[PDB]
Amino acid sequence: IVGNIKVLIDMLKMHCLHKRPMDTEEAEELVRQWENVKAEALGPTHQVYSLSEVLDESMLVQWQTLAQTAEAKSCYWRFVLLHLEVLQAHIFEDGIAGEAAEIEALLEEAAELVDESQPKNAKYYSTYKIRYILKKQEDGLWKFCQSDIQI
Amino acid sequence: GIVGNIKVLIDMLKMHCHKRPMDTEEAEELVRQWENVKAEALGPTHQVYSLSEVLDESMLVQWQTLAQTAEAKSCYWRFVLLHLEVLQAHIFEDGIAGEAAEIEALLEEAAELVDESQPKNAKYYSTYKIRYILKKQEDGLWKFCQSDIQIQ
Ligand SMILES: [Mg+2]
Ligand SMILES: [Mg+2]
Repeated sequence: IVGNIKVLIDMLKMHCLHKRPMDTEEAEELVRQWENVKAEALGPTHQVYSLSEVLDESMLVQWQTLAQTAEAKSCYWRFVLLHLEVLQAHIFEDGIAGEAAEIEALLEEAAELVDESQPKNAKYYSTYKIRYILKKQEDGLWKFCQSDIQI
Repeated sequence: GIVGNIKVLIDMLKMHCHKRPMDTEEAEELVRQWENVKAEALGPTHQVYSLSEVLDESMLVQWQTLAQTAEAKSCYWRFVLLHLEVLQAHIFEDGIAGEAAEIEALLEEAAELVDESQPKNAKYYSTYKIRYILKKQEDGLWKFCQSDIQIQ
């Protein structure tokens, strides 16, 4: 149900109310960090633990599952982030207590699914607009908890 | 002098860290195998020895050197091969005893140089026509020896 992960599961099957603006540079650093963690969790060293550094809630559970099954089937992706543009970022307090944030980003990425039985790799490419929900943790760090693809 | 794409990879590493036709599908397999070994030798697992399995002569020496350098700097690349077309391939006799082949291919790839130090990764994207010269070894299979990027 989180954004984009259905495409990668399919690929794995057929192959192998106070609003405040958020700093655009910071919002971009969070996404970039996430993208690079996704690449490594899904990559040949299968760094699954790192997912829990940048993710929480449904994001974590779902991306953790797909990473583990891939490590189980001895497949991995090579991921390249072609383009990243942060469209909007806003912090807010829902029911006060802890803060939440939202980030709309424009992403362009490519990937190869590598299965050793098969010398021809499956290929993935996409450009998309995505909306992220984040929650500031007790440590004061942001983690992505939900994601939604847009039109 | 330099083989294939080597120069560009070194710079982004520096800044941001008589004659018979060959069956085209044989040629397609051989380029895909090499492009796979390159991504694994230059990737996070740093499989340098594996270069010796598909490469020889100047290819092997130059690509091995690049892969050992990236590892020495604790940087790695993620490569994605986006499009591959063999335009032409053929075998020819080389020397008193030896066999060689030429493969001409259109390639499109993308790559990301990963450095733990900075959040942004340098991003490489290219489309090119390349020419490979391979040499059949004492065993059965071919190995890439030289490669020239002719267009873009
Ligand atoms: Mg995502
Ligand atoms: Mg090449």
